[PDB]
Amino acid sequence: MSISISYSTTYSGWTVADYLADWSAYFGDVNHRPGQGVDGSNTGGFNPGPFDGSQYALKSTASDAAFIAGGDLHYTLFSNPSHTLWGKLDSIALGDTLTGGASSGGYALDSQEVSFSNLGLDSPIAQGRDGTVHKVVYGLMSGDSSALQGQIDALLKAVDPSLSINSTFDQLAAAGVAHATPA
Repeated sequence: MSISISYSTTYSGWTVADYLADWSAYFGDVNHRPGQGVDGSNTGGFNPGPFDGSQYALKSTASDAAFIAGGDLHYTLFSNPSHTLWGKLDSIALGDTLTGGASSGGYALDSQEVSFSNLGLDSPIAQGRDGTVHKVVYGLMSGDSSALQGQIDALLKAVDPSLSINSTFDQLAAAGVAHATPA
């Protein structure tokens, strides 16, 4: 299946790149200092966990910003290659007000701003922190969405070569790859 994007109508006239830069700044680490993948309130984590899940969720330590990575994800912890997030990445949901968990039937964003589905990413454990899945998700807590964008831009062009991360959400809806959600 082709990339599918949901967006709050608030972002209709914004480019994907613009929104991602804004959300990155909201998450609060645009100087790329290394974090350890856990928020200060243990609001996120793996579902079902403890170190593997169909979801990996993380809240910012600087703001209410949060994301949920969806697929079939694995964290190596101290096992070689250490501190690697690998496996299948199907989706990224961005917004704020992270809630839920294993006990709640999954993580959710009370304010889901934008989501990217059918990303079709798979990284094996052997690639360690060089894996695309690791780089894409690590970028979302480390202020650098370039790996996610390489993947979104590539997926958009696979559908239509006139699309890019510089397309507005409304332009992507007109091209059949995005749909608006309530503000």
